[PDB]
Amino acid sequence: PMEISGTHTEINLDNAIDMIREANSIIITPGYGLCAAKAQYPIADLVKMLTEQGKKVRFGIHPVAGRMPGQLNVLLAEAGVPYDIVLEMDEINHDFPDTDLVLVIGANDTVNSAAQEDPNSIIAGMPVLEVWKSKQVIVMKRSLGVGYAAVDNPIFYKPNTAMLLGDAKKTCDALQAKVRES
Amino acid sequence: PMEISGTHTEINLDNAIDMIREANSIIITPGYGLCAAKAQYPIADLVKMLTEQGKKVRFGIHPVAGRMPGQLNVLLAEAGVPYDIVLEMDEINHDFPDTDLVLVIGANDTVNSAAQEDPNSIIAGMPVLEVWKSKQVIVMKRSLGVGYAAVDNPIFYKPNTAMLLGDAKKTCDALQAKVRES
Ligand SMILES: NC(=O)c1ccc[n+]([C@@H]2O[C@H](COP(=O)([O-])OP(=O)(O)OC[C@H]3O[C@@H](n4cnc5c(N)ncnc54)[C@H](OP(=O)(O)O)[C@@H]3O)[C@@H](O)[C@H]2O)c1
Ligand SMILES: NC(=O)c1ccc[n+]([C@@H]2O[C@H](COP(=O)([O-])OP(=O)(O)OC[C@H]3O[C@@H](n4cnc5c(N)ncnc54)[C@H](OP(=O)(O)O)[C@@H]3O)[C@@H](O)[C@H]2O)c1
Repeated sequence: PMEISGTHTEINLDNAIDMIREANSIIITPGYGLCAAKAQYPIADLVKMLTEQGKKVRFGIHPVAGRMPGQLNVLLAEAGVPYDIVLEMDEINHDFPDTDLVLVIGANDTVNSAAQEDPNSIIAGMPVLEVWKSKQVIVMKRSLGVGYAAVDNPIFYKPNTAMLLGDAKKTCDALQAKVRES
Repeated sequence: PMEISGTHTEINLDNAIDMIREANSIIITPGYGLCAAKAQYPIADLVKMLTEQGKKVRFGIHPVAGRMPGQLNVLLAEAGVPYDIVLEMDEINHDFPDTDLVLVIGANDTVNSAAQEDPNSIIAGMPVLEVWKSKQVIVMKRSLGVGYAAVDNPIFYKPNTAMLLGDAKKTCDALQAKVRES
């Protein structure tokens, strides 16, 4: 017989607010999940407040995030996020090591470390946003489920990764609200 | 006001062979010079034989070694070097203090200690492979000259560094040939 296990951590909204408020630089890497939940709006609002509070907050977009090329740039633009804070993977990937917090919102395949850590993965070698290199990662999705490529993501079990489970819009709505009360 | 002195040491092939034969752990840090001279091939054969003699031989690749992204990884692969012995700087730098011998092959800026020793240097604070922390270093290049950054490299003058001057391919071809014949 055989068996293998994995351990992940889940945090609550209060803990997430703590991490956000303590962080000075933040990168948001959105994916298909944000698109499905139509979460562009609450996250745009949140980003505006954090920026006005003096934090460095930028979006890092994978060339193939979502389901259509440039789909995330369009939705973020529709939410009124400034174009100067929406960067492409190639221009921002190098900032992860120097980043305090990364908010992974409805992204999975585009931030999957198996692309570099598993030689026998089907996405091995494929370029991804290296979010795990930052100080703290908060993953916002409904579960530890798979993405389009149907493969497990090692970042879910890394020490510096915390899962904030729930629909992307609901979670961003709540965060945006609790930050407005600060 | 002051004037320090520095001495470099030039060695010949047989001397390099003795250093290799005597080393249990070897790390190779290749750079632009290896590519230019097309020395991937002889070095690949050399590593195979050494590994076969029981020696732990690995490659340490700097993120910006060569002149294109992943250039050294691609050329070494093509020459048949096992992906499992090619490591990125960040995953191997901590082992230099515990390494017997380092073969710097056509690398300079990526192994320049001035990044850590000269606060006024144009490369100050930039990460480099800390080859000089190992027991013995052998540098293979044509001269005591500069690399792309156009700055002198202090490791050529450290007591544990030996210069094995000449075109990288001509040199690697000879080393592989002598190693074979033993
Ligand atoms: N960009 C393009 O043009 C294009 C074209 C063809 C294929 N693709 C492929 O699509 C993938 C895109 O990468 P990605 O990171 O964006 O995608 P994914 O890897 O498709 O990520 C989707 C993630 O969002 C979550 N999600 C779905 N609904 C959600 C919701 N309502 N609230 C919160 N989370 C939700 C899912 O997890 P839960 O189920 O746990 O919530 C899922 O794992 C790539 O594999 C790419 O190659 C892209
Ligand atoms: N990787 C990228 O995509 C990229 C892009 C833009 C800039 N760069 C820059 O390029 C540099 C790369 O670092 P590195 O250590 O590989 O480079 P270097 O510092 O460029 O090293 C080249 C060394 O190899 C030697 N060389 C040239 N031909 C040789 C030959 N035939 N045989 C033996 N030696 C030879 C040269 O010395 P001799 O003349 O004494 O032999 C030289 O000092 C970095 O400063 C990096 O920032 C990289």
